[PDB]
Amino acid sequence: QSACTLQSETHPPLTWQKCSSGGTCTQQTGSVVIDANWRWTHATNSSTNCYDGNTWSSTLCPDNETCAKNCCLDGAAYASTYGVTTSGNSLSIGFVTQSAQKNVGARLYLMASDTTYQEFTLLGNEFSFDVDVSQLPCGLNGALYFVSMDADGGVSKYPTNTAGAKYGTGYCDSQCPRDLKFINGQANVEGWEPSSNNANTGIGGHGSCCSEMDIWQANSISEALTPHPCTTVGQEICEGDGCGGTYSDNRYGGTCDPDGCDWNPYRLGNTSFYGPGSSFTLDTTKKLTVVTQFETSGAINRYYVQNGVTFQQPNAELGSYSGNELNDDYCTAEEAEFGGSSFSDKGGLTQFKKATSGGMVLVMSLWDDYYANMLWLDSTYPTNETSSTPGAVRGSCSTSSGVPAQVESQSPNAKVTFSNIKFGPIGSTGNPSG
Amino acid sequence: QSACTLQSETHPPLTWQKCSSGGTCTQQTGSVVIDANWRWTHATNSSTNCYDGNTWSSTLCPDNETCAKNCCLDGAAYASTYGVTTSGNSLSIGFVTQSAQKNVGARLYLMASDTTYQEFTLLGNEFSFDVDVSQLPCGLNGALYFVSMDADGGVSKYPTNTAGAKYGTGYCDSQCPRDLKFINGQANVEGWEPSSNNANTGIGGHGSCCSEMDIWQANSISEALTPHPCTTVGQEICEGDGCGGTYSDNRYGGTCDPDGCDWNPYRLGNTSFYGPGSSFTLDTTKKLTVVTQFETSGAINRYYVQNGVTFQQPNAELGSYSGNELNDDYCTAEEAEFGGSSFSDKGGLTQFKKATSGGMVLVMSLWDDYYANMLWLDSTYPTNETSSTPGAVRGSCSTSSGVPAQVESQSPNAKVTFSNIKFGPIGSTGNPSG
Ligand SMILES: *[C@@H]1O[C@H](CO)[C@@H](O)[C@H](O)[C@H]1NC(C)=O
Ligand SMILES: *[C@@H]1O[C@H](CO)[C@@H](O)[C@H](O)[C@H]1NC(C)=O
Ligand SMILES: O[C@@H]1[C@@H](O)[C@H](O)OC[C@H]1O
Ligand SMILES: O[C@@H]1[C@@H](O)[C@H](O)OC[C@H]1O
Ligand SMILES: [Co+2]
Ligand SMILES: [Co+2]
Ligand SMILES: [Co+2]
Repeated sequence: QSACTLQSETHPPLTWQKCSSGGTCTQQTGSVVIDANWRWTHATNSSTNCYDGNTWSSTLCPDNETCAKNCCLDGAAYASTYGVTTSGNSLSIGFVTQSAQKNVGARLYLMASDTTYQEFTLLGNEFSFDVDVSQLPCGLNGALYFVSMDADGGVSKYPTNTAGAKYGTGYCDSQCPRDLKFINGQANVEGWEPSSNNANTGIGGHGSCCSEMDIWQANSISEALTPHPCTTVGQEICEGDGCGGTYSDNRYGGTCDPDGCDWNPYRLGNTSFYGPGSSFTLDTTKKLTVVTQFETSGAINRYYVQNGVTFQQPNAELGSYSGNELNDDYCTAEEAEFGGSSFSDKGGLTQFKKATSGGMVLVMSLWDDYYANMLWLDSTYPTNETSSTPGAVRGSCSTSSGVPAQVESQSPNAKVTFSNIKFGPIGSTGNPSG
Repeated sequence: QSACTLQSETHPPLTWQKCSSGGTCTQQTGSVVIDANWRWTHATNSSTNCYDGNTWSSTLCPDNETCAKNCCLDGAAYASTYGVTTSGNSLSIGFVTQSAQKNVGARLYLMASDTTYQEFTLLGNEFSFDVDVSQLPCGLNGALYFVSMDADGGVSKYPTNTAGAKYGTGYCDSQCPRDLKFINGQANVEGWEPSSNNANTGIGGHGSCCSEMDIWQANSISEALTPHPCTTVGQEICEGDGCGGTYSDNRYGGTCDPDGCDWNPYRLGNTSFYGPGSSFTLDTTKKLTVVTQFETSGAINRYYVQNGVTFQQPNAELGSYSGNELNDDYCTAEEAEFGGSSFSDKGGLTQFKKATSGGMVLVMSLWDDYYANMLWLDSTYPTNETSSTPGAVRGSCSTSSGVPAQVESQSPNAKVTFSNIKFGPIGSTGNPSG
């Protein structure tokens, strides 16, 4: 797609700290940009929609190439349309925003300049952020994660994409998502099937795969840390059900691991660590600090800070594994005890290390879940299982929770605030901000 | 040996913090006791010495068993004879102390009660302490480390030892030391050869081997972190040159690894990290905090704190290894690049994990080095090598430094202060002391 300017595009600014091994941190100035799927897509020379509701214009978009030639992405009113605001080092995302139309949620990327994404090399480094999840009930997810996206959003590879990172193009993740309206500078109208339960979405014949580091999938009830390897490290198109992932009838036939090696302290048995109020170790009614360290071995370490008290990731015992580091031994034990082979089939932490050794883009989002009602994060899943099934219970939410239309109606003012991002060598981010 | 009471034995008290994963720490009260080698050894029913200078009484001690039956260890005047003092959570050790005679240095163990050593299970936990090394010049070592000693000092195994932990019996380390006057409730007079260069020491026909975790071998110029595995984990006697270690003509024929997998930031190339004054990252003229974490994988992590600024162990690149965690990959790369096979011959970190999985005793000491002038820590070693030999340079001290008689004459008022010991689960020790 190209870019149009019926609405101007002004990326909300956002600062973050880059810290050094020598003990100081210095302020960086970036901004955030909304993913292209949230945007108005219209004809290049009029206001006629190329996509409307969950269907494409059959005349403007008869096939993927013609559609991309005829159509452009336009600018975003971040606060009034999308409920996205920033202040200094803080970003807030509202759940349901009413303007002329209803918008639900957002997916945002951190920029280096107004036309390029910021890339982070995670290996050997740590990433720290503060988060307020107090206003996230069952069925919502304020996610902060990384994906192996191109810094330009795909422009150099696909010259029929001229909109680029400035307009939030180029997304990929470990689900090989097929709901994207543009992939590789072509539309995804070919094979499009509108969603049965979502007025604004569908599934196309192509998907967009890459490595994904889920630092934070969370609400006020549950949280998880999850690497997802792929056999191709960076962004790559996939074909139909060959994609695998959430958007295909077969979850596992593709190049990415859609399940991941997840670490959820509740799921692993410590039901007292994280939740609302003073009966939990970390009180989710109040702001907390989350630090994630990528040691060169390929293992992942984690600690938290709240009211100046520090907590390592809680210890877990699973089969022959014991400890609080997310390493090969954990992931292998998890597959043995909870089931599955997707993580190891795709190469485990050794393959994942190829992603963190290269550049990945920071993503911050708020969403509800039209495919599985977020039950995989905060409830019992599958819902026929009981607590006697190892790993079935991931949180305290009812198995009836998180129906999107319900939570949209009941909790429209839900929101997440991410703040005080700090990045640098392991051991550096707790030192004074510049 | 038995115990005599011509001089009373009052262990200087010392407190330390035991911290919990839930974020609090509580004060523990222990004490310190001096190793039996520093003590007066005399006949049970008179003041006649069983050992004097560096030789044994041929009448009281004609063989190892008769010697132990005839002889006892007596009490220690900690401050006036040995230059050992405590205050609250702080311990100070002076280098040369003049009373009726000259004493040099001390080796002390932390006690649980007045008759038992405190045992720590390091695996899954971290150990934090503050140290002032400002008064330690080239050739001295204020060492803090752990060894796999019996809590009773060997009494239950060797009933001819009735003095026990109260009198500092039962020492062992990864050198299989043969300079000990009592091992396994017997004397070590059989095979005794007085030291050519030390008026107070010698080498006997037996040694005492066990696993050794050198958390801190250091002075104001250099510091090293070094695990040493043994094929028998806990305390075990050895026979003559079969002992291996520093005290045998053959270093390597025995059950312990006397070299270890050492991590010295200077040796690995960062000559700016640790030293006296403001030109180093950590200024050794001032107190610093040292934290050592034993992750369940068997790898060791390390960070430092000074004036509220936190520094991870510096990154090092050695062969194909890169990072700041002391793991199998580091130790293997170290052997490939610097030379040697002792660490891996004895089983590496997998064998060492058997020690940290069990109980180890805390040792705090100050010494000079009659065998190698501490050159292995703070100088170029062997002294014929240059900086073109990988790993030869370990510190900035002259290869002429650390002659014991010289440093004893020139720096008698040298000293080390260890303080604010805190121990608990990984991530717990930076929280408030109780
Ligand atoms: C030495 O290590 C410190 C701490 O990691 C680092 O800040 C400094 O840049 C290093 N210097 C060199 C020359 O490696
Ligand atoms: C949960 O984890 C916290 C932090 O490690 C720990 O303090 C608490 O005791 C744990 N509770 C249970 C039941 O495991
Ligand atoms: O959405 C994914 C879910 O379907 C899977 O089961 O667990 C990982 C999540 O990212
Ligand atoms: O004293 C030992 C030294 O001889 C060796 O070379 O390195 C390890 C030290 O403990
Ligand atoms: Co195709
Ligand atoms: Co590790
Ligand atoms: Co013998």
